[PDB]
Amino acid sequence: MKKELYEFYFMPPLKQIEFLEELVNNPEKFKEFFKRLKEEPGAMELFLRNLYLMHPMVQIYFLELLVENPELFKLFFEYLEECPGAMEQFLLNLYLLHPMVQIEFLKLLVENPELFRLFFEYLKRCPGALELFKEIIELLDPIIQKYLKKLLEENPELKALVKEV
Amino acid sequence: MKKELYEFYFMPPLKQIEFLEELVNNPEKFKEFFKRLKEEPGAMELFLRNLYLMHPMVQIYFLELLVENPELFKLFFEYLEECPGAMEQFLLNLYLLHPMVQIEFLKLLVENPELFRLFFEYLKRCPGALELFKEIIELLDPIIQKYLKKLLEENPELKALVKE
Amino acid sequence: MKKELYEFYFMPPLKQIEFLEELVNNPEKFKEFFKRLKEELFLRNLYLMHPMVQIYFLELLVENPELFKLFFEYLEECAMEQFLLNLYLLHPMVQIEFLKLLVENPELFRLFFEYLKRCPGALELFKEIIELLDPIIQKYLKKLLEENPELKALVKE
Amino acid sequence: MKKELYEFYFMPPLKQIEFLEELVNNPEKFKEFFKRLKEEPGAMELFLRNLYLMHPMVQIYFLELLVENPELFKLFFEYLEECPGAMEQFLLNLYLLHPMVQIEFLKLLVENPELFRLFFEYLKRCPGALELFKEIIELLDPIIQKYLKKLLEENPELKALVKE
Repeated sequence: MKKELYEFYFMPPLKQIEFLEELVNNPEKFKEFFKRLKEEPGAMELFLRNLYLMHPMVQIYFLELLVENPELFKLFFEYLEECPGAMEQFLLNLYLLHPMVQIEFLKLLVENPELFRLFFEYLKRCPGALELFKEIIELLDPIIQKYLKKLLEENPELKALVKEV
Repeated sequence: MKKELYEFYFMPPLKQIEFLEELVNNPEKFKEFFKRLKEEPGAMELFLRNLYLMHPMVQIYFLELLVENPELFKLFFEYLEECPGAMEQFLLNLYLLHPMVQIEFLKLLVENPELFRLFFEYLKRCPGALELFKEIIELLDPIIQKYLKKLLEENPELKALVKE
Repeated sequence: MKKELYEFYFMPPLKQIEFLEELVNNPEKFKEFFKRLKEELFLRNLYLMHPMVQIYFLELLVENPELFKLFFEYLEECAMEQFLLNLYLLHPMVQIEFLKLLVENPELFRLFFEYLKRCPGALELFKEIIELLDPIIQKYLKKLLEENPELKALVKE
Repeated sequence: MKKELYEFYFMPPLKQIEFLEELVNNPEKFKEFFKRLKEEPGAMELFLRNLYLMHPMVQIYFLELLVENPELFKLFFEYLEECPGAMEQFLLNLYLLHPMVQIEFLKLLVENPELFRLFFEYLKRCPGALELFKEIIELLDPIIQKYLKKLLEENPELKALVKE
């Protein structure tokens, strides 16, 4: 994926929405596109950057599809986990996300504790970045910290999974 | 319902305003739209979040149309009360709304005080909700507070009804 | 009148600039059409428009000086508080340029203060806006006040 | 030229990228683009503001083009060196840049440390500027400062280059 990443970024949002749906609806091309970005040096950082510089609803739609297909949230995170720098960009974007996009990613993680448990597990799997996701959550707008605290308090083990160390 | 709402979001804002004006000017389509959202899982919250992520002027014009047609502002917020978590979603948007949109929304509410009281009445009906709004009042830039002060000093009873 | 202001907003930005450019170039269009508004929503729509549209509309007032007076003439007639508030809520680049245009055209700067000095307004209102600012903007504002040593004394007065 | 600069801004964002991609390759147009801006009084400040208000990808891709062609990253900065304030406008933009664009600019400097030192040598040349960039970096978002420190662990040399 040397090029296309910019071309696909400048594809119309309705085509980006449709492309991401077909990519998620069938694991075909899903594995290819993320493997091409995985094998290419740093191209996984660009995709996340492109994905997280895209229109906000394109990012929300991808998160909703990853929840609807939990197996692909595994494969999407499995590629992000191995390649270097891809885990840091995902975290960096979390703070730089629009708070409505933040609350939707936090709402989907709470409703999917298995994906939430997968999300935190991969954070421990990546060298470091434990402090990063910590500081990103601590250094955030207060109502997000309030809302996240209330959602985690509904399931204390999910709260205990946030407490960690 | 995803096709109904998500396409409505991605459609051009001027076409959305055309639909919003058609939905408002016809009160029964307004009733139908929000009654259709109640049975569907979180369709109100989805439609709200879509409305919250839309263009600011569309949100503003939607607020104006609800002011010019008062009964629908009642229906919109009474449907919000019926839908669990909708008022929580609305107050969260007000905190995350662009400060200019917050001022226009506040000015329209103070100008039509019955809509301002009806705004609070449904917030208290929900499990919690009202407590969130009081914390949202704290976290805002000063020009919101100062411009709130100019209007609310001319009618301190509204500022009184806020603390009540 | 609502459609005119909303249609002018939702038009493509390049056409909005071309709409304002000839409207400002022809003095009758800037003088009479703005008088039809007299017969806040336009300011908000302008200040919710694309930054380039806001930048060029402010620059067009510099390119044609007499119409910047008229622009502030009608606003001062009835609205001033809305213009002062929109300044604080303006995008930082839009704000810097507006203050930079006043220093580039000092007669518009004095005219900006003069219309604000009408009634005991902006004596404290425009005072707060300067103090409630991020530091890096103030540095550029202060360094630009050095060019034109004359303007330094007028701001303190 | 003011029509030409505004035509470049309001050109479609994909068009702006294709124009900048070609302009970098051939120096003849590249030198013409900044020579015609420098012969005008203060037009370099205008084009910068235009570039600094363009789409984030347009701003990012222009920096990447200068990174892919390191000699022209010196030239584009050499042309800004001629007039004062354009450096300050470049620094003012860096603070006012979207946080992902500030990271992208710093990340390109980390991936090409020689261009980092190239850009940093220019800052000490302008009056202040090095003092202003000192203020900018210490007044950024915390995670932007945090991730910068992690980039200092990847390149501790840059810490010594900063001390100068």
